[PDB]
Amino acid sequence: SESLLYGYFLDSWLDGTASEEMMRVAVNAGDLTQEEADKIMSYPWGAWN
Amino acid sequence: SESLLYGYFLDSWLDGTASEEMMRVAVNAGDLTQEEADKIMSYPWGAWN
Amino acid sequence: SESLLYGYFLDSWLDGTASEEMMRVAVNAGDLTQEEADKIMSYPWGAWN
Amino acid sequence: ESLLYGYFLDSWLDGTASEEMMRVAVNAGDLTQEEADKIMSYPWGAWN
Amino acid sequence: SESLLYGYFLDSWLDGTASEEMMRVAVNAGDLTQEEADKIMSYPWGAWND
Amino acid sequence: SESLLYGYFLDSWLDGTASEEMMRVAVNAGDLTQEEADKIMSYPWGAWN
Repeated sequence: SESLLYGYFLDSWLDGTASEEMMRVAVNAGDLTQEEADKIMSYPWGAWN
Repeated sequence: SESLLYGYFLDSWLDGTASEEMMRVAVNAGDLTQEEADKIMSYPWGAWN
Repeated sequence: SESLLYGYFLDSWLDGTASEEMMRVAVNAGDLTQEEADKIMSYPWGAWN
Repeated sequence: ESLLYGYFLDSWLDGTASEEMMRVAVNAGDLTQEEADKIMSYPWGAWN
Repeated sequence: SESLLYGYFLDSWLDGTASEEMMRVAVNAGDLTQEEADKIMSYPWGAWND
Repeated sequence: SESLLYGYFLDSWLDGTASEEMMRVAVNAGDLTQEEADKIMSYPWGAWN
């Protein structure tokens, strides 16, 4: 049920490599659900940068 | 059985990148249970350094 | 389900290491389906940089 | 075998983990005492 | 199904660390099938060196 | 089909970090079988250099 790349995209958001645009591209591609993208974006951007 | 990101968050607690505030964000997102966050926080913060 | 190297090739595209010619080689090798190569290339190349 | 066996073995081999840390891991339930003793049978910091 | 170290050896070929010498060792050891070694070698050797 | 740490020890042998001694300690601990240790040692040590 959880997307295979959830951890991958969460980590990219945490290190500030992924932008809001790239999270939307992932949702469009079906690599994340909108709910997962929203969950990831609730974390602080680049907190592990 | 344990959350997929348990090891991921334990490692960031041990390396001193994750704070208690980050642990709260992870629990709120549903990426850790409160019990797992409490377990992680029983380890010495920044021990690896 | 998904090809084992989907994440591996997506990451290489995102970090700008993989080119469209490399994606063709991966499809030819059978390590990606054409659908997965098309999905990866829809992401914007090099976006991690 | 505990999920973090490999993770703690690696930390012992690169010399980041101490015996005190291995005890904290066992107390947390992330390693069994048997696994902690197995890890400690390896040379500490060998990877260096 | 797929050998566990397929991705590992493909990455070593792309980064130029592996040559057919390594591919032969892995096949002999049973860490790769000949078909997988052949698939890996169809990629450009050392393409991801940098 | 094989020990969980097979790949981990093979990579350490190929990286040149692991020695023959280390491989025998892994067999002793039961983290590698003697067959796996022998298989790993058939590879060129430190090849990734």
